[PDB]
Amino acid sequence: GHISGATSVDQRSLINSNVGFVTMILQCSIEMPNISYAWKELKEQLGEEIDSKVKGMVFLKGKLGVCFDVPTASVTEIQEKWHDSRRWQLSVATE
Repeated sequence: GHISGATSVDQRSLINSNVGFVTMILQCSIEMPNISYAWKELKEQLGEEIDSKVKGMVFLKGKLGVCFDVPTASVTEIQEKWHDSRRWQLSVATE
């Protein structure tokens, strides 16, 4: 077991990345010919009232994923309010 990698060797201000927004990463084992594929899965597990609370979701490479930005407060909501699934997995940004 190991989990690290949340820091750099550079800083500008006394909140370089600490709070604001953080991107998340979506993985599927199906082609997403539309973006609704991802949204419906989140809306199944976070409850349907999630679409006031995201920014411009964009398509990952392969077309077998998407990514989007949420506020850091809600970044920490989602991964407690998610259970990894039989095809869908969720990931979070490094910064």
